[PDB]
Amino acid sequence: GNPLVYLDVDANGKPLGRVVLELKADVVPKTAENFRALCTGEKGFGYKGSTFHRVIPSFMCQAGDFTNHNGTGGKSIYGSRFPDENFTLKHVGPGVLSMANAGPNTNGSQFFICTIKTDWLDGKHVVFGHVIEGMDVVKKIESFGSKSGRTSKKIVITDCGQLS
Ligand SMILES: CCOC(=O)CNC(=O)NCc1cccc(-c2ccncc2N)c1
Ligand SMILES: [K+]
Repeated sequence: GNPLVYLDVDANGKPLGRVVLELKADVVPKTAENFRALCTGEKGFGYKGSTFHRVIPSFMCQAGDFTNHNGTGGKSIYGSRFPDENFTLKHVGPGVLSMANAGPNTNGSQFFICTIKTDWLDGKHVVFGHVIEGMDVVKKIESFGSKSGRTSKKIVITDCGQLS
């Protein structure tokens, strides 16, 4: 079935705990597979050692720019970008896992975890999973954000991978 993956996150080198995510390979197989492989690092690149670079309280926590660490970089396992797979899954509340983008058909590696319902993003960002465990960890990350998106501590995915 659907991959279960994890992200172990610290703040200025101090551990905050584990976020566990289900990836909806049953609905968005290509988008799910991208994220799964970037978690395991099996392609020779991925999320381990990269940051949450944009975190906005009462909105979302954004990560996945593992090349430039600021929203301008990242890439997929397929190439620099890939199409919007479908918009079947909606931004229904906190804990939704969704692709960041720069417009239609610009998915790379950047993603976000929602800390509120973000339904104004429906049909524009490809939702591909949700938090199974560690919404308290997400809330810790959210606490180091700001209204600008800048983080007040360096928030690092110290490890990541696939549980099943
Ligand atoms: C709530 C989520 O909000 C957003 O998605 C706001 N947008 C955003 O953060 N865009 C940066 C970005 C996001 C994703 C991919 C790129 C990209 C960069 C350079 N070359 C190719 C690319 N595919 C850039
Ligand atoms: K706002």
